[PDB]
Amino acid sequence: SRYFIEFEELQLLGKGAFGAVIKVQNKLDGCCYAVKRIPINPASFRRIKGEVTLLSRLHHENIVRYYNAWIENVHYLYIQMEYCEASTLRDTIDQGLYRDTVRLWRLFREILDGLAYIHEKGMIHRNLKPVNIFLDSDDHVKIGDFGLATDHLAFEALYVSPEYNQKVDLFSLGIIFFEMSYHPMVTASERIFVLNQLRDPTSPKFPEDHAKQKSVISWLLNHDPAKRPTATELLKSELLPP
Ligand SMILES: Nc1ncc(C#Cc2c(F)ccc(NS(=O)(=O)c3cc(Cl)cc(CO)c3Cl)c2F)cn1
Repeated sequence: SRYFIEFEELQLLGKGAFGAVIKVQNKLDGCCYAVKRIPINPASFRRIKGEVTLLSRLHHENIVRYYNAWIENVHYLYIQMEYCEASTLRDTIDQGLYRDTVRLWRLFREILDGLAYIHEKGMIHRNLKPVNIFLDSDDHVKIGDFGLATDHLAFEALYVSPEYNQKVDLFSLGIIFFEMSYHPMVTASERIFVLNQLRDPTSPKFPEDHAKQKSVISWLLNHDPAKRPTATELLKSELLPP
């Protein structure tokens, strides 16, 4: 009702393991929003209501803007967010991010910004990857899609680390940063093999074809989490623009 009464749908934006995200217009503002709708078994889910509570409270220029969350009668939970016009980092990676080194670095920064904020509120994303990082109409990172059935209090295989510790997201960032700083990997066999190589237990292994990027991703991907830098610690490293 509230969904259908007050919104019109425009485009399936994505489909999750749980339920979908629909780009919609609001009747009254006329504003486009993204809306996760999840089918829900009231009493089980208590996790979810938890992560809703937990995620509502996040405010950052590098998080997707929250708007509202409600339920409609037995079934569904809706979550209304900012609709980022430039889609995902994935799209941006696949259309030649490695080319623009200036842009590459800036975005990487914004992500770190986000992770720091998340980390200092005592929180972890865990489901971090380029499909889960969006881009506003001003081409700024908006991190999102935390995972509502996933605990985010600091107490799909390629982005996960070999291990609750903030170090997990910074591993993922190395995988991500690599892809940002690399040519689009046309083949699936390519994507998969190349990244399996970044995840070499003793030491990462890279393509044959960008020198500052190496040292960073090496730091980030360190198999021992204690030799990976904090979002701020790495924001402090001299290995950085602007
Ligand atoms: N282009 C484009 N594509 C997809 C989206 C999106 C989207 C979306 C969505 F529709 C619901 C939820 C989350 N993310 S969440 O992690 O579940 C979360 C939950 C709460 Cl309650 C609060 C916050 C931060 O306050 C977060 Cl991040 C979305 F990312 C936006 N643009």
